Amino acid sequence: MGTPKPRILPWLVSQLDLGQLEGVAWVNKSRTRFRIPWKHGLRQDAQQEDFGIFQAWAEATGAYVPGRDKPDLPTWKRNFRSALNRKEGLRLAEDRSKDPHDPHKIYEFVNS
Amino acid sequence: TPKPRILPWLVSQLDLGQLEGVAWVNKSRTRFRIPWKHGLRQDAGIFQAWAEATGAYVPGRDKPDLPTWKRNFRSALNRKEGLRLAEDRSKDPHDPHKIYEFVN
Amino acid sequence: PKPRILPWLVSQLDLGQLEGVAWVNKSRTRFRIPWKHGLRQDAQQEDFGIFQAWAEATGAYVPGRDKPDLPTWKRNFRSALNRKEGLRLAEDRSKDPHDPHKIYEFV
Amino acid sequence: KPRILPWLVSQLDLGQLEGVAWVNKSRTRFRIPWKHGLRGIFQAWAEATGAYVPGRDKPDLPTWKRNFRSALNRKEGLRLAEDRSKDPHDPHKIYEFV
DNA sequence: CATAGGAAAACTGAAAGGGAGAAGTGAAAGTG
DNA sequence: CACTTTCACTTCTCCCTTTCAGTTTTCCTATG
Repeated sequence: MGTPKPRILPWLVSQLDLGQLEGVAWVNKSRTRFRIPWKHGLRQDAQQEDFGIFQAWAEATGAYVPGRDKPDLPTWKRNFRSALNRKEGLRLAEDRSKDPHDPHKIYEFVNS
Repeated sequence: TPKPRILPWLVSQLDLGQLEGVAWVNKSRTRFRIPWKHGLRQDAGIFQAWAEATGAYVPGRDKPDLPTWKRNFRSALNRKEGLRLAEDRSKDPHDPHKIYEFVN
Repeated sequence: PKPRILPWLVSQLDLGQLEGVAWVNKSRTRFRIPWKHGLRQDAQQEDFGIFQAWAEATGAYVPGRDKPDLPTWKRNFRSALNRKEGLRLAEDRSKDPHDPHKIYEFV
Repeated sequence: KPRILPWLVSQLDLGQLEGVAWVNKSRTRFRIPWKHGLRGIFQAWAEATGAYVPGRDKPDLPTWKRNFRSALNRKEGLRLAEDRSKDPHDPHKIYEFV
């Protein structure tokens, strides 16, 4: 099925409802707020799949093909943040990215 | 009954005021505005009504086609001596419209 | 009706009235266009020279009727060249610190 | 929002920051005092950008020094010409516009 | 212990930059 | 006539990405 580029919010809601990425989850019964893992790239404990969502999105649009392009976790993170930053209907609700243990951010759908 | 002519039909729809944003724009009623929102806009007239008046569109029978309604309306108006396009505000993000004037 | 952008361009290159808008070969088929990034702290009106000249040619921009919108000028100049048979972008140096420009060729 | 280098030439030409000076004639070389403060042009910068508002914020002179050294670090056409931050007497560093 | 200092590189918001491609246009052929 | 469609273009909206110009974090060693 000749897919059009998915749009970031519809796509991401998928990822939330389906729960297949570790630490990317709805955080409440009403499915209104959600968490995103958000570890800093200079951290020594950091890997690839630390930040799956950023990579996942770079791949959902065709921007990064594993093995064709050089991996660039900084660029993925910044594209994702950037895309969501433009979205009426969405806000950054809680920045816990400097946490030494479960660094993440919480976002919240806001009804128009 | 026969086909309406665009100019008297147009005048009649401006008079009746049943179409939102379609209105005389001065006191002497020789200038007027037509809503002119660009079709690629999510939030997306008289264009349709003229398609309905002329038999070019029947709801049910036809697939809607705002682009062709707008194009036909515009080209029909371009031809008319005695009517000029006075102002193009079709890009404005709040009330995209154009302003015509009956002249002679 | 709107001018076509490619004949207007040759005309503009020949007149040679815009800084860094030039033929860069003898046969006049290769030309350069300045392309500095708007966000650069040394940017102004004539950093968008052919872009404005083009918005004025098509009547989009009337200095005094309209407010400058250089991203839109640049947007529409680039869009008008965007997939044009007969022109290709030979070289993107819009990123150069020194003289950001792009090189285009007639094909 | 002020740009660091135009801003810095403007602090140097104005000469009203203790120990921050043109050290040259062609005005292309300059000093900035660099004491290991462990018991100001760095705060000047932090206030100029809104990073620090005295009263709203906890004073943080190491961060201010950090942000200021890191900004200058990124500018092409500025060079650290002499590091005398480890001189016992007048701890300072010398930069040079190139 | 404690904090301050460094360079390198990751990070950030705001705004410019980009591309795809549907829809926009006037002039003039076409339609009955 | 009296519009409607075709042709040969340009440009606009959607919907993100990337640059700009610093700013922070990391992971350390030095200093107090």
